[PDB]
Amino acid sequence: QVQLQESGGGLVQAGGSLRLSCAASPGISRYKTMGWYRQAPGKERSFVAAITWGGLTYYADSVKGRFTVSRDNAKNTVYLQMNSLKPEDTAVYYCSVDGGTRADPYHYYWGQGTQVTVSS
Repeated sequence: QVQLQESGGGLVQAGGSLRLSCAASPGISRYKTMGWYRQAPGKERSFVAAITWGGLTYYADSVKGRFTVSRDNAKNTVYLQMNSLKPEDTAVYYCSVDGGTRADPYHYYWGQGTQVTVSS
């Protein structure tokens, strides 16, 4: 079976930090880009951060300078270090890998989701 498995969420005061981690099935992530998305109630799922196999990172404008995505290619694991958290960051966070080849999120594999709540 194909599995992505996340952890690290929680409840934290504004200005704090969290670290999300995600472990991927032995073959769906190698040579491929791994990413993080988030979804607040009543909103569509939206991009947060991604890191290519070669190590290039890119971020949503709203988290640039605050979040850092990294990855251990050998362990098939991706991480999201979340600093300077804001109430607007509250959402369910999902790690993701494209099961297709078009960056079309209808084709993505998703983790189960991990709740992040930032109290003001």
